[PDB]
Amino acid sequence: DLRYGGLVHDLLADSGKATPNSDAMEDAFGTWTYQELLNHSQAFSAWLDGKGVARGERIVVQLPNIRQTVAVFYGACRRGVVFVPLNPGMKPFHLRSVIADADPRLVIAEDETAADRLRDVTDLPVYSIDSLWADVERLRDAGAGAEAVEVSPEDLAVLIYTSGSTAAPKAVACPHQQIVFAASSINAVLGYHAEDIVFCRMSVSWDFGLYKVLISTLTGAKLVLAIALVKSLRESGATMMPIVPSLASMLTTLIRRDPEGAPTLRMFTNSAAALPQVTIDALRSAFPGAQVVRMYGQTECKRISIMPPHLEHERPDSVGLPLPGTTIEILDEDGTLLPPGEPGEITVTGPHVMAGYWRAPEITARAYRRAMRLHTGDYGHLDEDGFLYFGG
Repeated sequence: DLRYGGLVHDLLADSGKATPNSDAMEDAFGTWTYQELLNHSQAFSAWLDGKGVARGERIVVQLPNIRQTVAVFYGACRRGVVFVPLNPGMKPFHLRSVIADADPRLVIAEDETAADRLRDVTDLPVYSIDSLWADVERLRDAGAGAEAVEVSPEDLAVLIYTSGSTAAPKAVACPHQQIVFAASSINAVLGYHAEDIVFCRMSVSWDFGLYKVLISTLTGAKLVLAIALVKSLRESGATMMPIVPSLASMLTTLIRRDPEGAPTLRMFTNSAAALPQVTIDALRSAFPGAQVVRMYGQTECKRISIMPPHLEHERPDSVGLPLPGTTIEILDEDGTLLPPGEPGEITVTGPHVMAGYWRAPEITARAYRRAMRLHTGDYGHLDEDGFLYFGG
């Protein structure tokens, strides 16, 4: 089940052929089937071609959770163009630094006001998503962009900026194969399937939401890009919901106000940060059919460990087992393998370890070593069974 040597947009091409008429993406404004998503992705690729954006070049994209952004992502992958997603709400000087570090060919904004703000901070061409969507639709109607082009599994597909306002710009450089591999590996543990409906309140510009786009696409599921939270869940038929502590507490607070519940929910997946016992309990009480799944990871390799769903009640202090096909080792000060029970630096090896930081060899050399071993700067230990824990 694990995917090696893969290309990101092949996930879309596969599902576009296998299930063209299932629903792939719903946002506030409408729904696309897998066929529609592929059509618009191809059209967006022809637009890139029309603008002369070539293999290996970057585009910076600052867009909300809408179908168009997923088409931008895939259409760019299909041309070997590098997707550099940004959160709305960044401050001017922060934008200037990140954009210049990304060094793109062009910039896509949410609307004209946002595009004017972006023009203050770069001289590159900035395009409103609405304006340029008119062209993409014409291109779609003409059947443009169906042509494949040479893209290597080793080509960069995404830059994920992890640096805050107060930091030097720093992005993880993510090639196609690692991305596909990590999506297949996460999914081998979590088991999304074609009949799932994924309710995603997370931004698809954060790798958390991005991989919900990938994993839905890998498996044929439907992704729903989102106070009336409980109703939305129930009425969408939501089965899988990625969460963060803050979103989980809000959900348990809201559910008391709504005794109709959301019985279709079968799994909550938590990355980001420790979910406290009380929230866990409250979720299970409100959705007794739903598993509450712990995970740990960093952007530098997408994800490190997942507690298998069937073991959700066990080893409360663990953040789970390594992703299938990957290795976690605990190293001493001198870089030597520690035995079980012993505290050390959590290190990681495998086909998910990303390519380093974009154009920052020095900083990369200190995290990525020998590179093939990621040193996380987190400390913890493994038990005999291979489960991961923090500290000693």
